[PDB]
Amino acid sequence: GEIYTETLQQTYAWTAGTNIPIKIPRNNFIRKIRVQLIGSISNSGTAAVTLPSAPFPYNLVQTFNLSYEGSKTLYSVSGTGLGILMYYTTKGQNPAYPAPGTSVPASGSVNLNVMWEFDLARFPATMVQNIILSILTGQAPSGVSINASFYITITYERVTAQEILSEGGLGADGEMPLATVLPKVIEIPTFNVPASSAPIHVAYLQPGQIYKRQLVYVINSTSGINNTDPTEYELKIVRGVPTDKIKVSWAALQAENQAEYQVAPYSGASAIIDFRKYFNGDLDLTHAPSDSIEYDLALQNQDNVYSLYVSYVLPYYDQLAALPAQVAAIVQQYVARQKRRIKR
Amino acid sequence: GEIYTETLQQTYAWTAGTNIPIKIPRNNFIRKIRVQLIGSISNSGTAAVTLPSAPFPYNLVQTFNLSYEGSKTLYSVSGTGLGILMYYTTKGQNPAYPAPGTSVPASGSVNLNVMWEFDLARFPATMVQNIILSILTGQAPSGVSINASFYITITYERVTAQEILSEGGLGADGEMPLATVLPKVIEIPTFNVPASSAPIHVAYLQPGQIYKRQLVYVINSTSGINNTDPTEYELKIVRGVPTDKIKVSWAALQAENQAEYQVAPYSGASAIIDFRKYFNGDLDLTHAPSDSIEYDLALQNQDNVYSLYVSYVLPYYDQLAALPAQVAAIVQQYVARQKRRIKR
Amino acid sequence: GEIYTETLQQTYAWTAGTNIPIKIPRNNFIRKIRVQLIGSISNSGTAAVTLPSAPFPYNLVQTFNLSYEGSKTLYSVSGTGLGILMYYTTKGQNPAYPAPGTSVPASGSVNLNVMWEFDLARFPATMVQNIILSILTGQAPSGVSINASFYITITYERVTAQEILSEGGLGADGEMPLATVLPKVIEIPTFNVPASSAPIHVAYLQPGQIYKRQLVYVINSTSGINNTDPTEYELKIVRGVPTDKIKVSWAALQAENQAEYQVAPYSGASAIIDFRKYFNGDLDLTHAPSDSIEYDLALQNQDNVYSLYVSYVLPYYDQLAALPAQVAAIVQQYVARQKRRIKR
Amino acid sequence: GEIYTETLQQTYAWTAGTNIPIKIPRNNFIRKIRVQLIGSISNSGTAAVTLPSAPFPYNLVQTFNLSYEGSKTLYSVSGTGLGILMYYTTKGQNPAYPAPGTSVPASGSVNLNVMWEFDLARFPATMVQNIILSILTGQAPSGVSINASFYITITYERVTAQEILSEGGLGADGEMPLATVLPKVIEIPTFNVPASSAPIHVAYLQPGQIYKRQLVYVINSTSGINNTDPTEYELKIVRGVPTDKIKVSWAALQAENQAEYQVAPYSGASAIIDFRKYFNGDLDLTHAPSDSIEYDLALQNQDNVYSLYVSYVLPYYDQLAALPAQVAAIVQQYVARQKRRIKR
Repeated sequence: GEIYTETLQQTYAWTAGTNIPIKIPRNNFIRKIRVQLIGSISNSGTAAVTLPSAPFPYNLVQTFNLSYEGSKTLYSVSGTGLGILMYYTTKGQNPAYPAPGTSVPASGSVNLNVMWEFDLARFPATMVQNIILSILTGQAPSGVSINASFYITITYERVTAQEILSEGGLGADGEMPLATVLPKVIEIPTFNVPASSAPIHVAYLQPGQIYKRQLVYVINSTSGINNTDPTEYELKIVRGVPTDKIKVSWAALQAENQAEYQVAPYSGASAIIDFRKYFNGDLDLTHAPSDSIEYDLALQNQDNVYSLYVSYVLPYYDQLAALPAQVAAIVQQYVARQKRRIKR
Repeated sequence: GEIYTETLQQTYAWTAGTNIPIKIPRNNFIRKIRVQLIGSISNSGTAAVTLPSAPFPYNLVQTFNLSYEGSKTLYSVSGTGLGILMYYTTKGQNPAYPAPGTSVPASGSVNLNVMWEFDLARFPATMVQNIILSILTGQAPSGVSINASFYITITYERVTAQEILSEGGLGADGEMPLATVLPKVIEIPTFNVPASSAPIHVAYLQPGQIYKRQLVYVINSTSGINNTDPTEYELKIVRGVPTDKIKVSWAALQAENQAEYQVAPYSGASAIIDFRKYFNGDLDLTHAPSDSIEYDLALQNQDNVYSLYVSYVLPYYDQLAALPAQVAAIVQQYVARQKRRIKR
Repeated sequence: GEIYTETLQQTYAWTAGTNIPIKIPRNNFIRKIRVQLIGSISNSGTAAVTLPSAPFPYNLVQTFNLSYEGSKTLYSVSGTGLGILMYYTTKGQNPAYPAPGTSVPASGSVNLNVMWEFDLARFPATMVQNIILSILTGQAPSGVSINASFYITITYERVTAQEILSEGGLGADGEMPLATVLPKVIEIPTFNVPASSAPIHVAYLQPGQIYKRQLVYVINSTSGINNTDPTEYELKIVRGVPTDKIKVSWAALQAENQAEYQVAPYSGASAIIDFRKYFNGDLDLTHAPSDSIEYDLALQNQDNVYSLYVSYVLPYYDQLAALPAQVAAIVQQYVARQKRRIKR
Repeated sequence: GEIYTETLQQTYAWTAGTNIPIKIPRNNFIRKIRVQLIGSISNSGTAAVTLPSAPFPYNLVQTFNLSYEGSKTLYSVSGTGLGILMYYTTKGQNPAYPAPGTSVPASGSVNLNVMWEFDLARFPATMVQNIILSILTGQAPSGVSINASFYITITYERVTAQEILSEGGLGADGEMPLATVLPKVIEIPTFNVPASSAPIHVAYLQPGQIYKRQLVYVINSTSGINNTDPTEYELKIVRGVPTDKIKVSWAALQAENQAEYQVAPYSGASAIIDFRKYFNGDLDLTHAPSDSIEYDLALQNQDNVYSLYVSYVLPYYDQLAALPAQVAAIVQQYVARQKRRIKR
């Protein structure tokens, strides 16, 4: 329909270690929600204080949580998570000032401007209840004080009752259009994946969703996100004959990110795997049995591996499959378009 | 047909405050004309002179004016205008040396190299008369002397009589092919829009053309184009019930430029708005009544807002619309292809 | 089918002035082979040794040569040749550490990590014999020691007997699928093309292949690949009345690469010319008489011009040409996807 | 068919920390591949160097990797893993010299002869691609130099077109015979399972294969594989009513190994548990939901537990099951004979 964007006038002060819940008005359908930490980082101290390095400024917002009906979660990532995903999908052109390690002049200040983006394809926001984007802010860097707020810029698409019927009307239970593609950008952290030379099992992909891409990055206790432990990444199909979709070295995985995202690696410890290139189309596990696909890591030291998934669920995935080759042909073309809308 | 490029033998020495008219050879159809200010900026003074900042080097060519038959205007922009349009549509990768604020070694020189690009879709240059690209150069920066020349690089497409018939022949009056798409990159400056917090009316888009994207940027008398006054942008459909395709804050408008153009903002005072994302396809006002869509600005101080539009006209827009669903399907496939060629 | 990638467990020590033949397992078809010179460059000298500039680190690998059956050559490029091709086709983001001229702390070391990528579209590796990528390493920079190895990362595509029939079965002689698209990335160097201001004949493209793009770069004996001699590039069709597909100035050619590849010129002496933009689609010389297309260069001085071509041959180009308008329609669509898969 | 065995001429020099990939000729089907590190261990030093103790010599080949098409893994164990498994299934009669702790006469030498055996039942090696056995050797014992090579002894069974039909023809997709029994000897290591008196959770058996027996052994950082921490092993069915198939004390588990394998314990830290004796026939988890059977360990100190499983998968496990009681009776007879072939 008629996509259109506006900023919500009511803003929110960034206070350290707080949960600032945001109401996202449900005017029409929602295509994407941008969030911005905009202000400055002030040093009132006598000596020029150097800002923490990556993931900062990103981690100033410890975690993100966009959900509707207080129960259904569309997003659950940390600013460090969604922030890094942002760093890739945009050739590292995503707003994040100041850069890691920048100095706040002694008794002067710097500029704060960071952004995140939750792509909800074409979320039927008028048919659901309470789209509350809860931002659980992190910690103010040491020596400086964050003096910014958040600006929610929402993208609506004026889907009409008519147009909705033109893609298969409503779902089975009629709560969203049949061709709904709810984004499920979750991030599941794993702790203490041990040091090894041969990639050891890290975690399984749980079924119940179609995976578009996976962002993995390790966290050393010393170097934070700036280490080089991840050496050997590996996506293993465990169910049945043991088969390997990926058995690529870390350097080489960051290599495909050079050609793929045309951008420098975000840190020595991060990378991205697009399922459409290792499978045919997106890696679907809507109906695959549990613990059938796991991803491994050969880590130099023993740390924590964070895995962010840009996956999505089809709330009527069955009626889409049980649709006539006649109708399914048109509906699938809508679902196909929506699945690509949820990039970042 | 057979696109092919060559630089014109004839160059033009850049002199300050001069109008240099360039004749553009009419060999085949014209797809794109590049201009290059190439030479050096010399400092003969005892101390190293720092070059003026943005819009420099761009403003070295105060204005551009590409038109045919001396009466029909295809382009009418400023170097600062088209330069910023160039800075965005090319991921800020467009040649522009030296950068703003560069030092010309004391009794030495730096390198000059700036570029502009007028996309004429597939302009029927063999069918019109006198394609004259008039560059009214601006002022040589203070303390240094511009020592460059212009290089016109033209892209012809070997469209043949046969191929022309293959798109709906010629127009009603037979002056260009029916599926012609003349680029109308005009730039309309507005003066003294007063300071406000609520977007106050700046100017209307007058009808008679299809709008593709609009490049808006303000000019402070003090910081020039390096201010942060533009704070609130707004595209209001005034005719009928008032409606808002855009009511996004400035920060957020530059935000969409981050994800959109994958390039840092040209200055705190610029941005670009794509109508295709706020409408369905391009924002057409070929026949819409006047003063029906205006764009607002909430300015920190009171300044000058320059608006460069990348729009295009269909010289037989009615024969394309008054054509059989039979031919219209095919002719439409050509105009549809061409309009997209005029990006920059 | 099902693309899947892995690194070969077996690596190769980078030694100065050696030929290291590599075996590429023929598991499925091969989509692309990445090679990484990963290690470090240690300086054991008392004072910090600054590494040679461009083309380094790329030239650490003097030449590459991937071919099958000891007789059929898919690649014939130098590390400096393929290296710049990599620098362009990836927005200059391809791994290449340390940068030219980086200093190795005195009795300390730096990081070595360089990459190349041979795109074989969907090379029928299971139907050929001996896919051997011979890497003939070059010379260790003066004063420092290269402490790296090569990592062969292969991308196989699970093309099945089934799917193969689905694109036109096998060739005439049945040695590859009818829709095979062999990449022929060769590099032809010329010596002492004299200093001239008017583009002088440098070399013809010998027929027998479809050229996709050509990477030209000059080498001054003094400044190496960091000179600015190439000033005038020109693609002349010599058979018949001479014609000019290109007569663009060097500045302007790198200019088209800025907008093209969104990255600064690799050095003043390099550029890339896409045949797709100077003709309709690719420049085919499968059947053109030899000496019918040459490219010229007006060099400031007299040096050596290296011309790397990313062209491809269709081993059954005639059956693709003598196929029914029926089948030709589908087989064409496969070759079309494949020809573009070989970008870099 | 006609089982027949031959040694491959091509040997492989054992070098420390190298990966040596072996191609296994794909002549007929493959029944078993034996590997032998045969040579000597030389001491050129003045004092006679005592060879490291167990797992040496086994760990001279740090890891093994037999897989086909480079992606589907048949084996994935360590020289210490497969070596210990070999140590049991052959009444400790498997060639393994010198014994742990043997002295290499001062400036003289000893005899090296170690062996492994990968049982592939009757693997359809001619219908697959690239059976590559990758041996990533370990480190030369300290003070001595391993002077050996590997000898690949493969046992083919000449299965004919007819015979294949006599067991149910081909699979669903016809890529192996219906009665195929792919060995799945994997080894999943667990790190830092804590010291406890009560068997603490060590790891779950993931579904997707039928388990024959599992080789568990602990690795102390001090005593290596020569400790006595595992005291209480325990096989717990977690799904359903919590049930214990095994709750045997370590001494006694090594006890069943006395009667079972008629061989002294490989070390105080190892054992084998045959599922066939705690279930009726094999422990199958081709279809049980995951995390339904885990095995526990009460370790004296806190160490590393490696679990080598000798399991096997039936790539057409469903058609064997969906076969008529008539055909199934015969097909089951082949699969039944195949499964018992893969002992070690």
